[PDB]
Amino acid sequence: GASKLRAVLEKLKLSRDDISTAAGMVKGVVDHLLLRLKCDSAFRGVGLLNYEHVKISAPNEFDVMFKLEVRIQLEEYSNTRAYYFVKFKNPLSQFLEGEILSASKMLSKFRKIIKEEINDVIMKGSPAVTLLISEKISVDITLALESKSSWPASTQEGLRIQNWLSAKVRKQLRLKPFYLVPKHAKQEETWRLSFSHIEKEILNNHGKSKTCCENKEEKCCRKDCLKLMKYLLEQLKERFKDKKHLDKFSSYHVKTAFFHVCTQNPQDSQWDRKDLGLCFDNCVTYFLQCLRTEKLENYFIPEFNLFSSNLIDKRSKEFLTKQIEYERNNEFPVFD
Amino acid sequence: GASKLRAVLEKLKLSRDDSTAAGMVKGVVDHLLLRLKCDSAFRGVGLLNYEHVKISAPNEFDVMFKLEVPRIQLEEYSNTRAYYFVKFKRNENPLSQFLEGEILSASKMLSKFRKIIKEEINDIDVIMKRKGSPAVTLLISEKISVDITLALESKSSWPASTQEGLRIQNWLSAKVRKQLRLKPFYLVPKHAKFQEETWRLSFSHIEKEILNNHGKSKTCCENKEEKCCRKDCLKLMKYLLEQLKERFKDKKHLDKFSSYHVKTAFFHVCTQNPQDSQWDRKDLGLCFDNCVTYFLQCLRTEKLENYFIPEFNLFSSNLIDKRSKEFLTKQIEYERNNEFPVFD
Ligand SMILES: O=c1cc(-c2ccccc2)oc2cc(O)c(O)c(O)c12
Ligand SMILES: [Zn+2]
Ligand SMILES: [Zn+2]
Repeated sequence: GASKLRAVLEKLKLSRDDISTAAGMVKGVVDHLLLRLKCDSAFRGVGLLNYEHVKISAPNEFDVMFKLEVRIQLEEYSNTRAYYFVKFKNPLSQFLEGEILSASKMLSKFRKIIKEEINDVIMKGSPAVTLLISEKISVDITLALESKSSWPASTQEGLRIQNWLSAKVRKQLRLKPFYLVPKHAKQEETWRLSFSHIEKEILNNHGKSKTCCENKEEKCCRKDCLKLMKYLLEQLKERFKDKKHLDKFSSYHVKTAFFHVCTQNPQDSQWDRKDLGLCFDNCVTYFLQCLRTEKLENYFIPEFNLFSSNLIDKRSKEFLTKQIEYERNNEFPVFD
Repeated sequence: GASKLRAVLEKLKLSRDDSTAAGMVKGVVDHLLLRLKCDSAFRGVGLLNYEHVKISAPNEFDVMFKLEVPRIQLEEYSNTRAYYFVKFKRNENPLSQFLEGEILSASKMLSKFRKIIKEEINDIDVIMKRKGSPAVTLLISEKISVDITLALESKSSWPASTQEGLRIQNWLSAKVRKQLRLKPFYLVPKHAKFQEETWRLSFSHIEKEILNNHGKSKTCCENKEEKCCRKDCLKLMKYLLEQLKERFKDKKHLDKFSSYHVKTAFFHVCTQNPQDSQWDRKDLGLCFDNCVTYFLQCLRTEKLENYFIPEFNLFSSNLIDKRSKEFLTKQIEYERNNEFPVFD
């Protein structure tokens, strides 16, 4: 049924040319918001990270990250390995609550400046604000702190790309800044580590060979497998939207499992385009293994289990398991 | 006979460890940069990247002090492709003090650059020698020499003369080439036959990235199954020339050949042989022979394109006469036929 997979990839691509117009309508709104946010003292160093599509099957839905550079001191929240309070060694004295930078107050002023500027188009805390341009194009804007200091110790044994993309690349990436998005912690003044910029780099520079996918001899199917993985989750989440079991699952879980599959199979020849069918089947099978065993390490923070009982109930996992297994046993009817 | 080559590489490796001199240099270099950043004209001073233009003289170091010049326009000198006048699109400019007309005076900044160097070094013990591609030569303690070059940093698109250079697409990939060309380029003061206020394009930083990240596979030389001999071949090429230059120091025939010629020829060979399996360590002997052969082919045809500036022939007869090329040709040919006795 590999030809059906490529039938899916055929349609996912044709909608991209039909939405490159939508990305222009987003760039315009974003540039105006940054102009006025930069006028404010607290957001003077605002800028962009990475348009991107968390939901691939929703081409009119974009995700933008506004970055704000800060020299911080970080305090891990309750050994979460991923959530922190951000103390200091400043334009953000506004948002200090004791010695902690308040996500709530910083998020507040963030929204208000955008809600005021958008009146020139409505607004609806990972996704801080969500805009609706006209009535078809939506964009989720996430605020993020940028720190050009060395990465937190909870990242020391993550990003295991050495045998795939090389230890030299791992040192290169780990010299880049890391990011922090305001995110509730099961607490309201915590920040969660983000590496969306690193995720994009290794997604678009994904082969052991530097010339992977730049010639016919080295066409691999890494990218096609992840898109098919995202598309199947998104389709399953929409067929069962009014049952809510699949609501806690996101494309990030699929993206993480894919990075782990890349680590397990680091050779370009294990991703030959001729083998799209079995490559995707193996990708589904690993995700299923993460569901059954309830283990899905954050690719950058290995002690952070995305699939822990405290985050997703077993009944939700077993439901997605059964649905996916039914799809695989029937040549994925949900793809149409 | 590849084992004698390994004997050479064993020798070159031993003299690098006996890195302490490099620690002395970084000390004087950091004190020197501190004092130049105090001047309004050199506030953007910094380092680009130890560098050994002569692999057989570990005591001799080469350093580049870069200085960012925002929003410049270049004007090519006499269609040389490599030497330009530097003008600015604004004026506000800290280096306005060095304009002669609308062009930045290479000699006027070089004079102040040299004056600040000799002034600050006198407070330490090392002297400053005159060389103007390297502006100064620092003699540190017993026998450490430091050649200091200043270069302007421009973050604009690379000059059009480089449009079809850096042909690494089939080797290091088209996206690596795109990435490297988004990095800045550099301009060093250099006279052009002579015109006295020109600046020459420098890509020394791109040259380092490509040598230290040289494989088609990203894990090249990171494991035993992917050990290659690219870097060893260049070492052996630079060493062969430096030895032959020393033996013939009296005939003045080899005086215009430099490690840069070897380096450039090596890059063209890397383009010719993009696959890592053509550089297996088991074939060090054959791979070095191929490198020697290509450099000889450049010598006989009098054609060595600058790896970034394809229309600049480093082996032009205006630069090195035919006799010098044929002399060096015959010497290398003799060395190869006799298992390179100049290595002994
Ligand atoms: O970076 C260099 C560039 C050029 C060059 C020569 C002709 C046309 C364009 C560039 O020559 C050099 C000569 C050297 O001896 C050396 O150490 C160098 O680093 C360079
Ligand atoms: Zn690929
Ligand atoms: Zn190598």
